[PDB]
Amino acid sequence: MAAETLTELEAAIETVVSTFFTFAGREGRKGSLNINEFKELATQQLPHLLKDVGSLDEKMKTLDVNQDSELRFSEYWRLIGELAKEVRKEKALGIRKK
Amino acid sequence: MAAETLTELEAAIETVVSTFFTFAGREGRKGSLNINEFKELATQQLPHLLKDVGSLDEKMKTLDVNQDSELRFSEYWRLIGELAKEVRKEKALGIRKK
Repeated sequence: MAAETLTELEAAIETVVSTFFTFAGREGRKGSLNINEFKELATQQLPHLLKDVGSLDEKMKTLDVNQDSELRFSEYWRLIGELAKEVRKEKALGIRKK
Repeated sequence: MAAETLTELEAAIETVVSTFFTFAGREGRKGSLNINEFKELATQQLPHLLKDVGSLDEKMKTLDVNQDSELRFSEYWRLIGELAKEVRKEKALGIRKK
């Protein structure tokens, strides 16, 4: 089949949204999340296993990029490239069969 | 900060992977998941709330597209556009503040 609406994966959206995206709280209104606690990302995610390497500058620019990395209003499309942040490197590392 | 390695969202990868992606088992080897139970997607996800409309043909072609929608070996990048399948429509619907 095709990926029309929210597939079973939406249930997963609850984790990703209830985890880091909860930092939305930083911004008063109940619109979106910004890049305040996001700063807790590259920093804390810096030393991973198969780390990517949160380049300082990248960590700076990306703010504007994934500004609304989380959303309460319409910027949920931001999560689009978010949930992938995990899958990206996980594409290769996924090869548990080495 | 920037989305270098696996951010807190990776924890969410567990749901999406442990939910629908568990259909991988369809394929003997422990490499990847295909499009057998995926056929349970558009079909079941068909009648959603803000449904997208799993077009029959689309549901057919998408197979090849999201073939390894799930992965045990390297096709995890497939999940890249997967976890988003939820976020996509959820971008607008996200607007609980209407």
